[PDB]
Amino acid sequence: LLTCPTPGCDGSGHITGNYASHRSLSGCPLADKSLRNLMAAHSADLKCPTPGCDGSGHITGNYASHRSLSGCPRA
DNA sequence: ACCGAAAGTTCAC
DNA sequence: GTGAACTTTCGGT
Ligand SMILES: [Zn+2]
Ligand SMILES: [Zn+2]
Repeated sequence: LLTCPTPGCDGSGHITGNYASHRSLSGCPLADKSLRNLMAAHSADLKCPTPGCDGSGHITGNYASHRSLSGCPRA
């Protein structure tokens, strides 16, 4: 939806469940094949590339979604 | 060879 | 100025 163009999907999770970041032809967990639980060791960046930033909150604080040149309220 | 995930980037409000 | 959204490339299976 906000992340990927898929209305049913929300952008969180993945087809394989080995990640979280997805907004294109990556892995929309619609049907899936059942794989989540506690499956650790998954390299995904859900948030912005900024190490100091965590992705929460914006520079103006009027929004929350930021993962590029939008609004990191920190380093 | 095919499928999935991620980077960097770009358009609209 | 800020937020929000797309295409393409690389890596893994
Ligand atoms: Zn999706
Ligand atoms: Zn950040």
